[PDB]
Amino acid sequence: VNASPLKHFVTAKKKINGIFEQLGAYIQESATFLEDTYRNAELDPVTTEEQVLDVKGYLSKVRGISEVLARRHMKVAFFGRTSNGKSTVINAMLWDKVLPSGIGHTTNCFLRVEGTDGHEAFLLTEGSEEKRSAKTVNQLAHALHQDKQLHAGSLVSVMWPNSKCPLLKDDLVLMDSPGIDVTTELDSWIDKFCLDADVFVLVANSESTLMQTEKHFFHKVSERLSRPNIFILNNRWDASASEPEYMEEVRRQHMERCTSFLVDELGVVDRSQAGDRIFFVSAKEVLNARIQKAQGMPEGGGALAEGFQVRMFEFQNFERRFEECISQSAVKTKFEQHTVRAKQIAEAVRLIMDSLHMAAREQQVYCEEMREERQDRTRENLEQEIAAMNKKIEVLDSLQSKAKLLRNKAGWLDSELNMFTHQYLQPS
Ligand SMILES: Nc1nc2c(ncn2[C@@H]2O[C@H](COP(=O)(O)OP(=O)(O)O)[C@@H](O)[C@H]2O)c(=O)[nH]1
Repeated sequence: VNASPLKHFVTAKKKINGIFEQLGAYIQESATFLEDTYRNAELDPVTTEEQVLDVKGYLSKVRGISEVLARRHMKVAFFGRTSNGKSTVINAMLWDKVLPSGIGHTTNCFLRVEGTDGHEAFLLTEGSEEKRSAKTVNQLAHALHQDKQLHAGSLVSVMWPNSKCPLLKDDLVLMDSPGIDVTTELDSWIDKFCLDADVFVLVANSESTLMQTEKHFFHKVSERLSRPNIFILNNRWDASASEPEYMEEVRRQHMERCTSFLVDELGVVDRSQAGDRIFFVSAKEVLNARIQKAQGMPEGGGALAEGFQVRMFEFQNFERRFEECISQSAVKTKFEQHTVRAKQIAEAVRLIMDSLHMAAREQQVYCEEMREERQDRTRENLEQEIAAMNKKIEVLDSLQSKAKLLRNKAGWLDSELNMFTHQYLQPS
């Protein structure tokens, strides 16, 4: 978790999935015990049909939740005016040209990059549900054009091999968006694609300023989400090297504008945190440097202007703050409610087990007093009637002991869930 913060999410996901398997086993064991106890015709009922059916229903519910928990992931979504550099930023983070991001190109739809354990990339168009190959980035871009049905509300998933990008292997999904100016029905974008985003990145043009259409979208994000994690990349900052008489003053103005936006307008970060959310970068520099590095050549070959390493460190600082943020936030956001659910379900089963225990114990006490009163009713058959009473007392004592043991197992699950909560669900 010190090496790559995203392993925090990977490890949390493994742990809570494993707890849910143990919970399923426990509920299964309990259901079998209840069902056998309900069927016992040698005793007055110590359980009800409602308890049997409730516990079976909890098993069904827990197996459904396991299916959801297995698919949970971190999601970062990128927004900004066309040609600010969104696709280049994504490609830079993935160390490769995954999404089309060249000159003369515009992406008209949402693109969603997700890892696959497969050996080849491929495309999945949502809604239409067809699968196409994407062995090169020109082949992908060819596929987005020949699909005339794609519009600003469409989404195509790019399933990219895991072995290439640790980000993707560690359960991160990256979402690219059409230019922010393409529509004003931006409510639709948030409904469809953003409510499960753990981090939002505004990729702005550092050559100009934050556009009002860009800020307006993040006003709406703040309306829909509680303290959303918002980063601002002032991209294309290599251009500033061309205007050195302005660069430091322009940086100061941009920084104050962006800080005012996040702190005083949205109120989603404090002023002392703003330096960890706003960065001045050249995504094209980073991408080309990493492509060179990946192929075994100096990273300096990616430089577009004087000051390459300064801008590179700024992008690496962004990535570090990003991974620290998304891993901690997504673990809490994506697992807290199922953790609470698992505690409620375990408690309901514990309650049922304790009720069986009490009912058996009470019936056992009744038999023990019946046994002691036999001596006043029977002398010749006293020992046989006592021995028959003893058999029923032993069956009830066995039920009470087993029920008590299963009740106690619920406490083991609740303690595992509390330790998960302590390690992974504390607020920041
Ligand atoms: N000089 C410079 N060019 C960039 C930078 N980032 C992207 N570009 C170029 O700007 C054009 C648009 O970039 P792209 O990532 O496709 O923009 P998008 O529409 O926001 O996704 C492409 O030709 C990129 O290579 C940058 O930091 N500096």
